[PDB]
Amino acid sequence: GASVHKMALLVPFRDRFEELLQFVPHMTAFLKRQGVAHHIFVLNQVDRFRFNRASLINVGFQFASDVYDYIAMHDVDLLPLNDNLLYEYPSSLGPLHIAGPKLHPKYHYDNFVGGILLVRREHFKQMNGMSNQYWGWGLEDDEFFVRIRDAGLQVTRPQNIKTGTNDTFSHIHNRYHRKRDTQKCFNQKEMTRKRDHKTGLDNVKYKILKVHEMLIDQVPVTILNILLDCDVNKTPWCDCS
Ligand SMILES: O=c1ccn([C@@H]2O[C@H](COP(=O)(O)OP(=O)(O)O)[C@@H](O)[C@H]2O)c(=O)[nH]1
Ligand SMILES: [Mn+2]
Repeated sequence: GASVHKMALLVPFRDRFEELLQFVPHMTAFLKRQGVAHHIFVLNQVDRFRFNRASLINVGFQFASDVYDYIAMHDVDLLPLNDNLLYEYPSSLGPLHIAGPKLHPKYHYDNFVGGILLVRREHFKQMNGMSNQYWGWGLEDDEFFVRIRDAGLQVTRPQNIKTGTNDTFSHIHNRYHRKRDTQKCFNQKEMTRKRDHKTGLDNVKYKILKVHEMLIDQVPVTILNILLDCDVNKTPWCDCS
């Protein structure tokens, strides 16, 4: 009756249904080939504020059952094309970053931890998850990198991968079709550039309005409809309208 690690695949989501239909069969087959037990949670942001990838991931982490002993923060549009990218339980060193800057098609800087990042449950809890202050594109992953170093942890990446930035992942994301929300308002630039010791997993404010059970060509996926709250006295750049 051997125990096996189980991965909660946490997919930040808003208006990406076409991407989702490609994601689910691709990831299900890819993970089955390497024997990784897992479940996909689509973290569907249904408030009207700007997209907040990091807070959705905090909510996903809270919701997912304790049976999942590690999470994969996973963009819905970024699909691994190399079976040697192992989505395995991370070591004691810290998070396992699958979409490394030598492998990612777009981002190539040393401490990039975006795209696909696998974290043990206990490490994520020790770090108080991710900051809640990042509304709109950018920076939430870089702040989480500092959280990793501040916890005395390190990032590990796949070794001896022979593919490179052109052929390790498919990133089907056209910048005019899916526009990156890079607006700034109020003092967003100056506030989001600073390390956030005040927010995270323990104080993300939200309601899950509905949980949907979906099957896509027989593959079960959970949809969380997440209503994020924004405190405009703290982060008014949740809405630049
Ligand atoms: O309006 C949005 C913005 C982003 N995302 C999710 O957030 C991920 C990261 O965003 P993006 O693709 O814009 O980042 P980049 O391609 O710059 O890494 C996407 O793949 C989606 O999973 C989404 O679902 N809706
Ligand atoms: Mn993308």
